[PDB]
Amino acid sequence: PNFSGNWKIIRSENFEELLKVLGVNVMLRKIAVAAASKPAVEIKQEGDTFYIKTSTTVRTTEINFKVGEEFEEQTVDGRPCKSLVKWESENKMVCEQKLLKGEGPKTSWTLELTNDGELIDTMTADDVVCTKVFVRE
Repeated sequence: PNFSGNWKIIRSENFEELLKVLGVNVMLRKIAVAAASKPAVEIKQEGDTFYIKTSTTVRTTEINFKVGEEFEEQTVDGRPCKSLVKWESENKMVCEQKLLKGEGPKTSWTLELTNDGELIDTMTADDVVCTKVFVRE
């Protein structure tokens, strides 16, 4: 049940389409899905404490969180939110998000490890799901 490693993306599904239904303009959508925006994910897990750094060729962000403790981040389309991660099972965490200001779609994410050691990242906004899959370097 160790999420640690340097994760490289091998599958992405419904990502631009998710951005589309959220009203993200076509320019940014095309930016977000270019080869150059391919995310590399570095995780350090120490029990329930996580450091996750997501990096592309042009952007780098990090979240530090402990499961069960509220933290602040941003939704898929960059809106500040308060997040709370909970274990759904030994190999899967789920994060509920609540906008800090205003109203919006219901957004959440999940991270889970398969027994073949792939990392599955899902992002939901209301009734729309995007799935990405990573493997370790």
